[PDB]
Amino acid sequence: LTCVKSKSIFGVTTEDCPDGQNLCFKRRHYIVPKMYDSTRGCAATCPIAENRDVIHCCGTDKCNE
Repeated sequence: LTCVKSKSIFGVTTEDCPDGQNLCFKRRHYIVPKMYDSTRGCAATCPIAENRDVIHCCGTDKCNE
């Protein structure tokens, strides 16, 4: 599995996930309403949506882009 690790106006980083990490995630952490910072990566289990988080997990290559 490959997951996007960074995606910006400057470039994109893709990671081949290590053994045991067969999910990609994209986490949107909201600072104020309708404004948020996005983090992405591989994961073994879908990360917990903590305070102010919306988290999407998926299982195909670069599905979190």
